[PDB]
Amino acid sequence: DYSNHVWQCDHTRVDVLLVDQHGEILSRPWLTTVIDTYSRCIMGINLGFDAPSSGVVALALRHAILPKRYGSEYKLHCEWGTYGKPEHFYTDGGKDF
DNA sequence: GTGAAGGTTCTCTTCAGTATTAATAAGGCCACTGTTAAAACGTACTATATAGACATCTCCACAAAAG
Ligand SMILES: [Mg+2]
Repeated sequence: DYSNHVWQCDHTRVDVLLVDQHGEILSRPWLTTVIDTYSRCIMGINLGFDAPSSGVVALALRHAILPKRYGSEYKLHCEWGTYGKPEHFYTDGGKDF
């Protein structure tokens, strides 16, 4: 019925091969998204090599629930003015969830 | 004494006695009981002070399903 009423979360394998800072191949990361079902903002993400795990879920949840701050190395013109807790959380059946 | 031997009386004794204060006692053998300390000595209803065979809960490690 309103914003934050149901957040939704899932993970997927990003389709970019990453590299170490020394330049050698690192297998693709996983991306986790937390999404407002009303508003349809993306509320927060976690991007990393760690497989789908409750610590990864918790890491996306932290970013989503908390206010956002980014420095000038992020050349943003907008601002990611979204925060606050969900009232419900809607997921698939993964063992992390 | 000029010395020795011998003569003589002297009374009455109805008066004196009878009372306490009394010392622990002053008996010794025998045998035979029956108390009287008090010493020696079997064993009970207890009050504890352990020592250690067991039972228990807890923490950590392995096979089945979903994305
Ligand atoms: Mg999923």
